[PDB]
Amino acid sequence: NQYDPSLLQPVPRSLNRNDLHLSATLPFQGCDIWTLYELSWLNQKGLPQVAIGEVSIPATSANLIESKSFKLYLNSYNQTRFASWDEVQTRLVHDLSACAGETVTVNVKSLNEYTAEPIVTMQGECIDDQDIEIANYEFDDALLQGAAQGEEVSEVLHSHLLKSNCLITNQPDWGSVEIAYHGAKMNREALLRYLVSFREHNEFAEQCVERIFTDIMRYCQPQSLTVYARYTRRGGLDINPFRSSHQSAPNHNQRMARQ
Amino acid sequence: NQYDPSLLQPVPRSLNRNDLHLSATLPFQGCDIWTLYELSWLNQKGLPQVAIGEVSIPATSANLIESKSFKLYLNSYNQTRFASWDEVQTRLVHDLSACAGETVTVNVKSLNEYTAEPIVTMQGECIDDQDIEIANYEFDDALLQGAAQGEEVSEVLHSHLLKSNCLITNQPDWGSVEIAYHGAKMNREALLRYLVSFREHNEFAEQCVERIFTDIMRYCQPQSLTVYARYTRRGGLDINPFRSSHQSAPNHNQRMARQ
Ligand SMILES: NCc1c[nH]c2nc(N)[nH]c(=O)c12
Ligand SMILES: NCc1c[nH]c2nc(N)[nH]c(=O)c12
Ligand SMILES: [Mg+2]
Repeated sequence: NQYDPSLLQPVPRSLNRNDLHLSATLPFQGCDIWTLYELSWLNQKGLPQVAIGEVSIPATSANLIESKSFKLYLNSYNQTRFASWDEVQTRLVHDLSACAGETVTVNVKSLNEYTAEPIVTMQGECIDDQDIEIANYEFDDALLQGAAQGEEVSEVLHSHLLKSNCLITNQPDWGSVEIAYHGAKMNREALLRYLVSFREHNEFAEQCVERIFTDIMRYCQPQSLTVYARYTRRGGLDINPFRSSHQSAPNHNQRMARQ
Repeated sequence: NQYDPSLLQPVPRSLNRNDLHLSATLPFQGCDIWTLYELSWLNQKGLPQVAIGEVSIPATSANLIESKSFKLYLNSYNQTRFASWDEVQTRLVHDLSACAGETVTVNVKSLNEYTAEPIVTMQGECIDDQDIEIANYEFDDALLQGAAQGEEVSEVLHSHLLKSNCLITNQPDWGSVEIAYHGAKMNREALLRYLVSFREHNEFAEQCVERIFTDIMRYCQPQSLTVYARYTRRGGLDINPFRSSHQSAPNHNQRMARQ
């Protein structure tokens, strides 16, 4: 099958935001950063081209794009001849923006642009090295009750232990998550227990990040908050949702060890 | 949801090797290097652990391991408590060795072992920048007929345009491939056309590398030859087959841009 934009499947963001009981105006801003590791098409003479794509979809877009549909759409490029890389980038912007309902940004980069680029970790302190027992992996937002009793602080925490189950497919999704806030100091055991409680929970990556943001806001009430997760790819695409009370986007899209 | 070695499914190497008209005495040595990006289990107190696994399966093993079955086997670790990282490595060596039919090597690495490690490209000259026209996409080993008529050389060539199809999932596989040899200098156009002709060919990653090796050996007759391909992951697992006249293992196992 060749180029087929009808393969793209929008999902309205409002569907799941409903269960978060979000007020008239969003309590966050941000974007979903996608990495497209398997971009490939043919040039006009039929010779294959390969590239990596970077896409930023605004959190305010009416729709997110369902990932399997995004994969199938990209595969439709594989046997299609295009006269230039410019055309490919242009079509991606057009088709993904039409699906999402808002202008998305797309970078199409040749593979040489990645030579010597680093694997990165996240900022601040890892909270994973704790001596606690966990036996109940059922989702429980109430694990955050009274979690922020401490002195007013600014800190950045991260964990590599985020896992949830894919809403449509049950297959596990693996991620790291970075939480930066200014407010009463958060209890790290409670936070890790809460994050681990996603382990047998069904939702999309974007929706998990919004749930973490909204739960921390309601239970811990920081003055400012950013939640950023980076998930490992499925079908050649990864999703990196960023949500913040005050920030727009992360500084870069550098990959982590499992990505 | 517990640890289950019965999920592993072997596939005999003999199926495709018989199709290549090879004897039990191989014309190559080497190994299949796998990267397990999503290795995760529970510690003795039920707290999730995450790691990256690096596995080497000897090319002399009776069997390769089917990738989906390998993924499902690894998933069975996700909700299983293990006493230590050493127990995990031991179980992996035991089960994977049993399935392959020969001792496999396993390294279980913490994610911090990858921090600030650079993405690499392949060695030598990239052959992809050619202004040629491709008229069909049918596999054709005869594209190598008379491809080695240059002076005696030792050189390393590579391409990022290797693609084949995975029949059992109906999904493309994407690879880069590095070819190092001592023999009559190879025609770059013939080599590139040959590799491009895999684009709609069904075979496993390991099998494609053996086909490339044996085709180059019979059509180009180098005195010595090494073929190393690095494929993008599927299901959290990537395969990197290495086959060589004289070398037992590749010089590195570092990830490339699309991996
Ligand atoms: N997690 C499973 C999943 C399936 N399709 C998806 N599409 C998007 N955008 N995000 C997701 O997390 C998923
Ligand atoms: N390429 C498709 C595929 C499916 N399962 C596989 N298992 C192995 N070991 N190699 C492969 O290439 C595949
Ligand atoms: Mg290293």
